[PDB]
Amino acid sequence: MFYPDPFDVIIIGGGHAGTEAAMAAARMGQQTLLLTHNIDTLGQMSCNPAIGGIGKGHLVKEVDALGGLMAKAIDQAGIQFRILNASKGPAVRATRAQADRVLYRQAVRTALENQPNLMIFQQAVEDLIVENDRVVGAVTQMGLKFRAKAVVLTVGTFIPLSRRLRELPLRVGRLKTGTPPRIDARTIDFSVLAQQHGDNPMPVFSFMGNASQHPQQVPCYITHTNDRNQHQIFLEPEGLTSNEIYPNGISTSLPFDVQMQIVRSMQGMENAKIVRPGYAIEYDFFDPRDLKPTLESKFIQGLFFAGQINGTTGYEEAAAQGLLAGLNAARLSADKEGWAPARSQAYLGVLVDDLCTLGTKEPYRMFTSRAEYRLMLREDNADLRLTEIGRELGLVDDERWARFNEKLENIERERQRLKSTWVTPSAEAAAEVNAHLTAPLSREASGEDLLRRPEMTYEKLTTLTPFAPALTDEQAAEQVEIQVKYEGYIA
Amino acid sequence: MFYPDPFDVIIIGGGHAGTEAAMAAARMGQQTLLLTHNIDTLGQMSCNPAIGGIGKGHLVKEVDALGGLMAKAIDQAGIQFRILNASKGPAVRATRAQADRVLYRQAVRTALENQPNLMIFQQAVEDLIVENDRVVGAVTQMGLKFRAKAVVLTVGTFIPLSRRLRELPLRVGRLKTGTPPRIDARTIDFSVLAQQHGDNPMPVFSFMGNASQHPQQVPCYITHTNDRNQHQIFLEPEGLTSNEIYPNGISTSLPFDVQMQIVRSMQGMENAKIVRPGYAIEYDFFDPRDLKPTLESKFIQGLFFAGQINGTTGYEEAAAQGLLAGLNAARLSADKEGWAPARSQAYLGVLVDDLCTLGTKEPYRMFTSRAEYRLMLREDNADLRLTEIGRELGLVDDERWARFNEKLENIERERQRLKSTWVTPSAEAAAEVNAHLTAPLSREASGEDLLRRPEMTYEKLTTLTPFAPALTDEQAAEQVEIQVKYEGYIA
Repeated sequence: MFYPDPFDVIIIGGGHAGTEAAMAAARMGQQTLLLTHNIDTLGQMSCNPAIGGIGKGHLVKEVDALGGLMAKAIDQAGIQFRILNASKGPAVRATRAQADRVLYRQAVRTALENQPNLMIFQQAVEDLIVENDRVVGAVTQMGLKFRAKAVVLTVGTFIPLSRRLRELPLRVGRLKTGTPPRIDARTIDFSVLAQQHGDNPMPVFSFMGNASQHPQQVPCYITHTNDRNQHQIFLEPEGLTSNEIYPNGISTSLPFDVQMQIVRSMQGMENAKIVRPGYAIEYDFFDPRDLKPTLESKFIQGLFFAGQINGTTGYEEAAAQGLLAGLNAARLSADKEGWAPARSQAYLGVLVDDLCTLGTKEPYRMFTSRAEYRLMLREDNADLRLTEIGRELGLVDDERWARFNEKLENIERERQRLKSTWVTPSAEAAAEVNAHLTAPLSREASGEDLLRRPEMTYEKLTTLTPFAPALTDEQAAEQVEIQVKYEGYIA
Repeated sequence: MFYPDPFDVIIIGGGHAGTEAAMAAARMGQQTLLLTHNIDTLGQMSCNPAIGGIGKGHLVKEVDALGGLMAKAIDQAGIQFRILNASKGPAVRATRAQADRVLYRQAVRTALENQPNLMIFQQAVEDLIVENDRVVGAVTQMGLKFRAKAVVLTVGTFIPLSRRLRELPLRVGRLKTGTPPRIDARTIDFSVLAQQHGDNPMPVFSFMGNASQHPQQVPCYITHTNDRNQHQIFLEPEGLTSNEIYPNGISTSLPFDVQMQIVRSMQGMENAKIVRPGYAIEYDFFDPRDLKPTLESKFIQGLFFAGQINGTTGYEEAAAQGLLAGLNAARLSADKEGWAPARSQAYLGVLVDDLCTLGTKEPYRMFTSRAEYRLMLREDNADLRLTEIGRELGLVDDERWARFNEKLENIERERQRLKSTWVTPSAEAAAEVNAHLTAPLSREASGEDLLRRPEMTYEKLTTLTPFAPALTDEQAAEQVEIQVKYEGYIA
């Protein structure tokens, strides 16, 4: 039994990568069907309830800059927000946030349910359907068939689907992956534990969006065995209306036997009780070397792979692949050719190149070879290098495309204004200038020229009388400040 | 592998009956373990997103009056609240409400997670563990064993568990049960459809709780094929943050083939798309005639059955059994004897007697044989006949037990006050009295005596000058009014 309407794009699984690949093809214009196991569990986080951190944050920001969901999603869902290495410089900072599981689930389901051009249907799968080497739709478990011009596969594979794939010279793999126990926050003594709060002012994951979006903030809690430099295990709350604690740090692979000791032998957690047991699922995947730069199979035409089937664990890594697969699966149906960001452009750049060639994600320490690329690929400038390319190809609406150009203006203007507004050995303004400047002034310099001074911050500089009102576009301000201050390096 | 702490009461499944049987044993005092498949899906409503209606409402109110969750739960979750037959008299009224699926889920999970003496653990089951005929705990799928003094089984059975039960002369059964499709509210035209709102002032399911608890109200929508007395199919919203529509009325058992026609051939729903397909699951159960009045198996001692395993479909029917099984499983561990309400006391009364003897739920038209019992077992007086018996045995806390006696006072007092406050052929107050009284007054009568008049309402009566301020306990007022007015019948 076929199905009434034909689809351009089918997405199978829709987990983390799927969801993103869906929202992708949809806002592209194209008419997309998301098929899934279960729609009550979209945006479920099975591992760590968190978005961000080293390298992860980079990949997120990038997705948002191409208009995906995750950033917005976490902005709605994050009960704790942190910039890693606020201490150090722009190239080295990384945003990470704690997630209220349920609120994230809420947020992810909604945006999808209300996505123009995407239709969503709650069924398993049996196999897919190929015009001998060029795929044309898929067949659900219940026997219902949907036709399409392009497909995207994610979670689900591991039987008729399975055997079909092995009928090809696809290198199969193996993955050990599992999660810690989970603890009844009611049976934990928190008073005896230290606590971790969030940076303040709150960071904000989307280039769009802001702090008013975030729900109520909450702290994590530090604990360890029984500061002599011990091994600290972070206790994260699963959400605002949960009593479950994800104990970050304690071992994934473990019998329940020990599982209850390793947790009870911890400060405050003497008589803790353990609500979900920990475990490990090994699942096999396929080797990504059999995938075009655009994540289209080198074997079957029209098929794109993203997420678990590529051996990556990690929401952010899935999310990124999703988007990419999505937008190309989209471009295939429009009978145009797919896109693949080059290593110099983004993390998603390397992530896919890596996977295509290497067949795997190389560690983050290695994503940027020199020092310029570490600065030029920082997280807080994805929009400026990515957004437009996305706009140029459908991803990125008007709301965002207007916000982009707004701030693209404010940077252009301010820079130019600061290049032009000079203050001389006493323009008799030099009195209050030297109050916050290290070495005495004179050489007769423009705002730009003494912004480049290590003592000077755009925010402070501008409180000074000759340098006009500051910009009230704080995103742009930061980009202006670091543009003069650290593209002094690229000079 | 055994488990550290011993339990008094284990609950298996915890679905609708389970959940109630859990909250039950917990607040009883006893130390309870809820085991389940999945804790992300507690209080999931698989069928109609609704609580209440004919007979159902009766069973709910009763549960709440014994201190269970459902009433409170729906009070937090109901987007539409209605009293069926507001038109007619007290004995015939029934409350029904529409549920925001997710908010109900939220509400049910929370109360449990924060229930003293109940501990909850997310694991399947393999079998249970019996001291040859007297059960002493159960064994989870992962091999972990928990010991207990009493157990309660619900959803889950249908393999080692299954074979064990058939090793007994247990009459097995069969059940055809399924649900309609489910429709993308975005692809439905509502403008062309009429709409159904809720009674106003809003009813309120708990004897505790009130209208401020209820979330935002929303309407259902009426539609039919293509008012010549047609067969009307109600379109219910699944929730406030969902796009899914449960089409009440359209056939459960059906191929997807027809499924898309029967729905599209409807007003406003021409090009409707169908988000979850409909289906039917047949599952076998056991015959309830092998169960004591207290839902303890006549075979294996300590085991109690409630819900699906008894062949009942219906949340409210499960909920009621749960409570009952719960409180007795509780009483077994305290080495006291279990309780079973008699037919004259409550619906739960008949429901269990029926199931024990008949082996099934007889239709509601038959729950009350005469006419007095229909009035004496109305829904809006469960507390007065049930609550105390529950208090007397652990169910029912102080908060509720104080509210009970508060209103038990206000009825006692007011009645007595109205019996005592007489107004005579002109106490020169008789002027404005006859303004709203049908036949001219005089005979010299007490408030009670002219409340018994069909034209007179407690609310109106009391606006009259000799009859003091009304009672500001509206629950009590209603009970006072109907006590004089309809226990004129029982006289």
